[PDB]
Amino acid sequence: STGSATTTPIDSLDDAYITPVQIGTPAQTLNLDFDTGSSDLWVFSSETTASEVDGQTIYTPSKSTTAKLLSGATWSISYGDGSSSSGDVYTDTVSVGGLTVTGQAVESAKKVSSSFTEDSTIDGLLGLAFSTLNTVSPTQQKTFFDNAKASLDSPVFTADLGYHAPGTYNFGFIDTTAYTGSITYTAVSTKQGFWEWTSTGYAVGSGTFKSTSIDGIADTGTTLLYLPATVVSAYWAQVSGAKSSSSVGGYVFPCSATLPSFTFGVGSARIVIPGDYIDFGPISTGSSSCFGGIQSSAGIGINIFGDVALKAAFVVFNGATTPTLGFASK
Repeated sequence: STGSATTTPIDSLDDAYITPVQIGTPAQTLNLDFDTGSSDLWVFSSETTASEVDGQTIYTPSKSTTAKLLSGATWSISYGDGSSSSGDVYTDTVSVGGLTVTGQAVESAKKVSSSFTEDSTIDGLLGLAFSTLNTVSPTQQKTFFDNAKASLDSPVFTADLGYHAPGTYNFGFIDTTAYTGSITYTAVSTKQGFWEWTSTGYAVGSGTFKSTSIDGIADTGTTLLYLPATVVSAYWAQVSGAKSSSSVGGYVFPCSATLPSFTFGVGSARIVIPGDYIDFGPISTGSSSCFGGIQSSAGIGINIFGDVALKAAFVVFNGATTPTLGFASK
């Protein structure tokens, strides 16, 4: 089997991407944030504290003839941005782009933190990291991809995120029309539960490539590119007036600037992020200070190849017995 679904930016900055997901019988379609940095499929629901729902579409398990309470199971997750959610668990039929999994754990939110409430466009998350990170207790649950894997034509999914435009998540096949050149595959460590890999270096603009190992994670659920402070300083030094602002929370730059590109290495291959992809717009409405899309990971503990980086590539998440990542230009 295969599936193919379009993923759409939630706003004009590509702050996140939403993908429609069919849950239950008859289908209830919710727009979920596909997140290769976590491993829970959780949704706003009829169980979510009413004051914490503000415009989201909710899953109502009592209206699904295939929903079953997973008795005793609870979940609770905290994300790198400080947001969180928790609740109980149903199993139900979940379909993405024509690919159906029966008995998928659908984690129903009883509580969500303010940032989720405040984002009316995201109805939940669909985790695509390794199932060892799933938070369901006392019986850990499998991701949608893990459940689908055996049925797929090939044990892979691909992320093809758009810049200020829709893109595609495919399951079970590699669309050879969706990228240019060849796909370069690179090793993955699953030891932390992530799609963790080592970039071979970087360049800023037309500058020379610096060969240096950068371990990090391919994370579709993180907006920006978070790299070591040395790398980030080298990038922003090429932008007149750019500075790290403690009060704003990262590098800002004059909105009048033209940003240089940023290249990252995948083996001997190179992925070029155009400068425009690094512009996240005014820090507040009407400001002439703009927020940068490349930020330091120094306070995180891990480097994160988030959407800024991934949207410059066609990315293969290869879930074979030994997982690997593939990157192609597009």
